[PDB]
Amino acid sequence: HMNITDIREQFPILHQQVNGHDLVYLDSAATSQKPRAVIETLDKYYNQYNSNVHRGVHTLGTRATDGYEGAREKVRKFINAKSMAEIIFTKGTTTSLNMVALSYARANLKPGDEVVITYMEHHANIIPWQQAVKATGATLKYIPLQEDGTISLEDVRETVTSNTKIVAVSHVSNVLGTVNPIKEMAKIAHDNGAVIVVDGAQSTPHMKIDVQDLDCDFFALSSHKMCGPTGVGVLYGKKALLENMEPAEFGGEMIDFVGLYESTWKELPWKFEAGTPIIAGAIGLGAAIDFLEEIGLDEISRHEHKLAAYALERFRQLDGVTVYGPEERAGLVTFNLDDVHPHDVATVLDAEGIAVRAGHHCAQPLMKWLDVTATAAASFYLYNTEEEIDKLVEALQKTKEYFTNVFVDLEH
Amino acid sequence: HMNITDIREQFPILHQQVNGHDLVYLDSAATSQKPRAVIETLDKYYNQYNSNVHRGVHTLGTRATDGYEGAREKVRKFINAKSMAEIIFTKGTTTSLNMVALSYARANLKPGDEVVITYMEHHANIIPWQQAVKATGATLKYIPLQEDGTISLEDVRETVTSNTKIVAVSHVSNVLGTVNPIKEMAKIAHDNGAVIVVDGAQSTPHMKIDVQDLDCDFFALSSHKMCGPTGVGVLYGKKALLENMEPAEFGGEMIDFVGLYESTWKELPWKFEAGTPIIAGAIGLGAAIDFLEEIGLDEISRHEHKLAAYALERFRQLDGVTVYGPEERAGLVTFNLDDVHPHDVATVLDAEGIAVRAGHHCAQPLMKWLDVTATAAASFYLYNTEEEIDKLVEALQKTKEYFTNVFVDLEH
Ligand SMILES: Cc1ncc(COP(=O)(O)O)c(CN)c1O
Ligand SMILES: Cc1ncc(COP(=O)(O)O)c(CN)c1O
Repeated sequence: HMNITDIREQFPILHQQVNGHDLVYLDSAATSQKPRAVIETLDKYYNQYNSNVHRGVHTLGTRATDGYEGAREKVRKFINAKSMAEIIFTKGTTTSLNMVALSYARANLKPGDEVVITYMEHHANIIPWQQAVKATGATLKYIPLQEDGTISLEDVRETVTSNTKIVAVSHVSNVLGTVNPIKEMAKIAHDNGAVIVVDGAQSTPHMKIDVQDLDCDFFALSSHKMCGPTGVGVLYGKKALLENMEPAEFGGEMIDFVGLYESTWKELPWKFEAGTPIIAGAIGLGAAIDFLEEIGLDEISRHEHKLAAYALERFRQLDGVTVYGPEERAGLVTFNLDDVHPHDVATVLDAEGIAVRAGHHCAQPLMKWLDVTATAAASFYLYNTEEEIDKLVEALQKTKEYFTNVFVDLEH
Repeated sequence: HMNITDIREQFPILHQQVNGHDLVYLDSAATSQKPRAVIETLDKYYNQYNSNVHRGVHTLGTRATDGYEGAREKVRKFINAKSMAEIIFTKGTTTSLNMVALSYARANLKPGDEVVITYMEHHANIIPWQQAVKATGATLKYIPLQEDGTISLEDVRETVTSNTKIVAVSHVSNVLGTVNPIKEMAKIAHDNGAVIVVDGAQSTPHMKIDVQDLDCDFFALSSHKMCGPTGVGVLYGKKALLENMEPAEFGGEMIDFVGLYESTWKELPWKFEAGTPIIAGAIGLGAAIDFLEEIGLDEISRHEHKLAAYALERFRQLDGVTVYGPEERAGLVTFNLDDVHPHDVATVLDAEGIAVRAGHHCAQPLMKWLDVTATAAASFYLYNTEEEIDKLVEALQKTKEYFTNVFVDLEH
């Protein structure tokens, strides 16, 4: 029940040519495009009510504050948190995950404790844990993957022990398209006395998030992936855990009393927001949320399911293409052409107007698991169409034809 | 030689009324306004070439990358650094100062080492040092102020000893208007074997920065104070120091190899930029720099000197007003009306259209030093005029008249 033509009309950037062809943007997992509602929200902020926030002593100051804290409430309702105290604005999912690793992990890990992650994790959800286990002499472990790149709950029960303090796992893999059984993993973590930390950078833009239903302890997302400004994200954490964490960063705005040598902190959420905050970006993230909610996340999810089933079908009609990951998936396809390096694939597609990704996708352990150096990836969003998937598979067909010809021509 | 009318024409936000009066924005030390060149830079980015950066595999990706790294070069030239490797984009001065406290201070401080700051420092340049000395068992010391809120170099030579590892000091105080003798303090620090860390949040918008001439080891600034987007700042550090610091944050983008348990880092500057970066914000900061450079920082500085000398004169014509700090100053005046709380002052000014600040200005140790709870502050920028300073002092006169009347009327 969504109109794709009307949705595409709201995204100015879509209406242009690259190299003579109509742009075909299939790289939303790398970053999403913004509708006018979001860009005009930033314009209006800078044109009319920019001022510093949380003073409320002059009119613009009050309007800026109302917009910024108003956006916090919009985030709270968007992921179904209980309280704005549980919503911290950060620079992005990466920073959010680093805050947990710093303030939670490095304060609660002793030799013998385990942090458990998975082989499919983006680097954002790997490196902070490597550093934290190293600083504390704890142990890092990995939940194995099944043959189709999904996670077995039995493997989770086996990897997670009563020494596990943290489970950290992706909601949705940007590479495999896997949707992980987050809710069941939260119960397992909790049964062993662990917290679960969810990397929700790739789920939040594309499907309904309910932190009450997932019962996740921490949940991280990035504005830039969900039609919102760059430079902003959210750390959600259960209020009782956030209350016992020390700040990751220190400065003005996040203090209550400052003496010469000692300071006390503001209450949540401001405790974790040091310094002048990301005012225009958070307000534009609020606009992005109003925009996605007015279309409906279920509708968005339904659209992407239809794009992904269509793409999987049309890829299986191509000879000499491998697709990675399961059948039931988020709106993306990572793949390789036999004998064409994915970098060349992406380069040739760009000559056809088509924007994809090639490389390790910040998942180098997953690439080794897949037994490859690199792959190509197309990812979908609410502005993409089946016609665009046709152009993609038609271009892959011609790419295959072209590279096979060059080779035969170079058989001189 | 700058035209203020033509400069004001470029700032849409200035042209409105608040409470029936023309807006008089005198709160640029809290945050600056943006010209069209900056707002349209963000529009054009989101309307035409938003994409993820540092892949350069498709056309928009390449344009986004060229804009983002192009902005890095603009920052480098703007502060006269030697290399883009010395320019890290961060969330703001606060984050920048926290990075030094985390990666430099907490790795190089042992019991017996001193970190030396001053009583005039913003919280951003206090709390990170409090935490770092506490984590390492080092010692925090404070350079005293003279009676006019300036720093004596003799006091610096006395506070800084051969156990001092870090001197951290404001370039320009947001409260006193003091311009600190940064260059001479760098020599003293260096003679004792210390590094100097400069908080340049309040200097960078308003006067020419030359990190070669200052010989500062680290220098921090915020976009939002200098006509640029919120949410972005810079950490400059001498390349040889940055090369020996570990990252403050870990994740994708800032790695080279990721194994299961160990990782290696990118070269500078990317080593310190974890995760998708502040793409649109950094590009708009580049626009802000082109805009300020086209007016000329010396011209901006000259204008503010004339506003500040005018304001100091016209304040001294008011009865029962105290102004804090020295005669030679940056473009701002912090003050109190005898017997009117600064909060009431700022509230009454807003009813006249006039936007100032009241409170501790994130300098609680300085407020105790001044022997007050709070003050009011007006701050100037390149769009402000002497007519606006007249309205301010006329309004302070009427505020004084009004509060004195209420009191006499309440002498019933
Ligand atoms: C002197 C000074 N130092 C530090 C800061 C903190 O900068 P930010 O809030 O942009 O991180 C400010 C901000 N008004 C400042 O004026
Ligand atoms: C699954 C996943 N996790 C983490 C990240 C890192 O997010 P950011 O770069 O926005 O910090 C991404 C970003 N593409 C992602 O897709």
